[PDB]
Amino acid sequence: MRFILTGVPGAGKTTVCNKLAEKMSNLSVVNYGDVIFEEAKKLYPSIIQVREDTRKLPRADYRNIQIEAAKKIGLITDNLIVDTHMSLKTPYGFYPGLIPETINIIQPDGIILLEFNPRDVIARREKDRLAGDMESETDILLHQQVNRMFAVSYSAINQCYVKIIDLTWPQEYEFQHTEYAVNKIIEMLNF
Amino acid sequence: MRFILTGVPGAGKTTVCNKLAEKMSNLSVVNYGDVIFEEAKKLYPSIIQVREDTRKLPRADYRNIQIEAAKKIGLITDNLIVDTHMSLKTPYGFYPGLIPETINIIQPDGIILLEFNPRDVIARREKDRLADMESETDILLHQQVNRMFAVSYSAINQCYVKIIDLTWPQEYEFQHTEYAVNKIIEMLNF
Amino acid sequence: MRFILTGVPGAGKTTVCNKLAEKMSNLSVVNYGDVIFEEAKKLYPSIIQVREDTRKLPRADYRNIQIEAAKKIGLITDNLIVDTHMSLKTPYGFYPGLIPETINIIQPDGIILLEFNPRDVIARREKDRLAGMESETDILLHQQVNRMFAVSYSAINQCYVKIIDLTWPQEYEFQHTEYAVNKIIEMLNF
Ligand SMILES: [Cl-]
Ligand SMILES: [Cl-]
Repeated sequence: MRFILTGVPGAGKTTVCNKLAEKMSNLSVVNYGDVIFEEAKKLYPSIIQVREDTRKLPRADYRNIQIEAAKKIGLITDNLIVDTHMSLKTPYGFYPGLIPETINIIQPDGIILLEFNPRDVIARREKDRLAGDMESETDILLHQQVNRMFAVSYSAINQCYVKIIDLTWPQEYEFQHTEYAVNKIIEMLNF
Repeated sequence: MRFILTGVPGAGKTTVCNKLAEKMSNLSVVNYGDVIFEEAKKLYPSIIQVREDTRKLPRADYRNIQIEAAKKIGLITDNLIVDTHMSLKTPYGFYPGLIPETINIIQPDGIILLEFNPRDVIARREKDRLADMESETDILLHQQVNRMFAVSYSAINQCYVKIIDLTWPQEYEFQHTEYAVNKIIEMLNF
Repeated sequence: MRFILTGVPGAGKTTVCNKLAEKMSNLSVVNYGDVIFEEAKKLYPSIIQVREDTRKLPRADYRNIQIEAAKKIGLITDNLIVDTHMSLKTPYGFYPGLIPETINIIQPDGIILLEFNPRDVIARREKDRLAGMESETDILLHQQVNRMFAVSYSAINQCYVKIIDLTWPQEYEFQHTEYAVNKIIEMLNF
């Protein structure tokens, strides 16, 4: 099965993706931004050295590279988990990480939204910052509801599932959010 | 005029449909799930005996059946009211009840959402059971999701979105149903 | 750059536009409705005299005029700010202000939503009425729907969505308008 996994940045989605790769066999865990970076270096070796360079390209070339990455993802395997972002916040507002072509190509069975509590997100982002912009509770609640609207739109267009995993409850022990999300996702795949 | 009527399950949408079919003339009402069941028995008698059997079909066959059902619905009359669901909850998440083909075929003038209070929905669902047990948060989510789905379908197909508020407390039983029927009629005979 | 500016009616969206047109160089601010009205009197003088007369035209004629106006707007300038409405309320429900052709023609970089507090909007509308009546909940709904419409357009046409918050209390009159103008300018000169 194929699921696009998303959440607000730095909340622990990458932790879940890396931890999913160990526990599931014949499951592909892949980060969309990374494939975009690789194909951008391949097609524009001259310009692209750091992964921030994808910002600078012309939007037509960047969209072409997004399509190429969607193709590379499209044939990988049977079980896929695509780690990307419904939307990223910029000075000009929110911008979608996916283009319609990406979904048409990957043909995902579903979209998964990891919804955390804003306090946990702030504390986790500061924890990771200390280990190596500071948004407010309201900024993050917004970001999450907007991710929700984006996924529902993508579902209405491509007829795929919308699965909202709740991780807003208080942690009884550190890393319980990650474990619960991993277990729900696994439970979901092997149904 | 043509309106797709939706709400969360077991909330009283079917009652409103029955009462509209009674009070309204020159308007024919239909249940999408029932037509899907009929065409599934028609095209696949081997498998389809109960209306839950549609689950077992390959998704390609089920989509073909939805297409055929939409064709008959679109032809059925001039004024329509189609009882369907914006989205249904499954172990894999929410899934839209409509596919784009259904809307392109029926070309509804609008979509109508009956939005209830979760407490009313819980009490009504248990009342009907006596004649899964979701929580207030589950139901608020489901309805907000119905909202997003309807607005998306509107942006794509350039159609109306009418949200009927029934979250206020009932002064007498069956006032929600009455108010909804009256608003829908008022809207139709404009 | 091209931004479609939206908000609920009579909340001060037009004031933000007028003050921006005053403050920004090489910036043209234009109202979609006004171009629609002008081309409607030009092309259909018989029916169109007051700007409400746009109501009476056939929806085909109204759409053709919308296309002609969107053509004119995209043609009209370099730096643009288009004053419109994500959605308008009608007896049949909410209906979107933009058509797909409008966006394809204008190719806006983004959408901007001025989101107010319902009390501020109501009080501002009564202020404007007295100078020459929805409920708080009606307006919260209208705005959540505006939001959903903008997000849908965003997914379909890959444009920005900027939500400017004006629901805090005004410490002095015209602070909402001033803050919005400043945020938008800061955004433009990035
Ligand atoms: Cl019902
Ligand atoms: Cl205004």
